[PDB]
Amino acid sequence: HSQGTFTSDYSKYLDSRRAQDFVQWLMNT
Repeated sequence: HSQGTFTSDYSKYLDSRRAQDFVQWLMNT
């Protein structure tokens, strides 16, 4: 029982938060 394949720079590297904070511009409130 283990996840997080070795492939790619997986492990932490995983990033994907383009929006957040900016959402207050592309669609404020």
